[PDB]
Amino acid sequence: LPPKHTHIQYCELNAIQKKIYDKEIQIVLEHKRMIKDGELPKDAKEKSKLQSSSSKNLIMALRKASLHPLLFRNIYNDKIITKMSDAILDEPAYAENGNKEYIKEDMSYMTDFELHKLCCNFPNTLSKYQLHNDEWMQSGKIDALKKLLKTIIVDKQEKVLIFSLFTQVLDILEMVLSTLDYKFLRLDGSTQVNDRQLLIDKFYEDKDIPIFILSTKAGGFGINLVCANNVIIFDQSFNPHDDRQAADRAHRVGQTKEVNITTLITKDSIEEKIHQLAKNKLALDSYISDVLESKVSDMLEDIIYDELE
Repeated sequence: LPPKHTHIQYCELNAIQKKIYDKEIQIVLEHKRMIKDGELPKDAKEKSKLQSSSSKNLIMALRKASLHPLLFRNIYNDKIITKMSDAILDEPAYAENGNKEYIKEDMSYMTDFELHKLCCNFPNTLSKYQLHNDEWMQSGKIDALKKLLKTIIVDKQEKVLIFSLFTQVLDILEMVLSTLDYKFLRLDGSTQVNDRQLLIDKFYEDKDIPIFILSTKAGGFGINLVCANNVIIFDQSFNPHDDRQAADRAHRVGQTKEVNITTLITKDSIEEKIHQLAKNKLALDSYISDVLESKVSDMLEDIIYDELE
């Protein structure tokens, strides 16, 4: 088995991401001061936000902001969904009845990219609200990915596996790869077990498909992808065993080339803390057929808080 090599590629928060990240860090501050002194936000909207805020979902929001703005609702602002909600009723599944404060409440909890896909599934009423300015390209991790993919695919003429812990990220990447004119296949935990083979075979047979995008949990499916010798970890796991398992879809018996593995890490972000503190372990439910636990989330929130103030 030829050697594997792991690398870190640092990314920056673009302007849109910086704004989103800073908002979350502000909530972290307001939450952390409540947690230890009882101080509440004098602004009404900010105070009520804390009732549903925990270390778990704040750490989750910071992780998503390190990945992609379209994991959040900002383009489809309150004024925007109000018009889409009034608008969607004219669709047949909804013409008989859609309560308006019901569809709009549903929309208020969706992300910009989910709302984009909603407009792409009900065009006759919402197509005018679709994203059509390459907003899925606007992320520091996509900037980094586009550079790395050009090296692998154009300069090296090789294939690559891309892993993410977030199916929402995989959805966004599908539009990114289409914009970049790279053919791809996809296999995640929702893929029917029988349907896996057709996808894999296609990957092996078609030299013009450079990219396979997968959930990191597919690292555990015992699939063999040695026709690729590059692996991109779009977002790392807090358990390094998972990212090693993912990389070993390529780095395994039958592989004839050295395998190069690159983990994308946003600088000045929680991803740096996760890289430092990740701990290698085996699972207890291994005998059975990404939210971090409370203690871990508490520790990450504390570190972020201490390094600010």
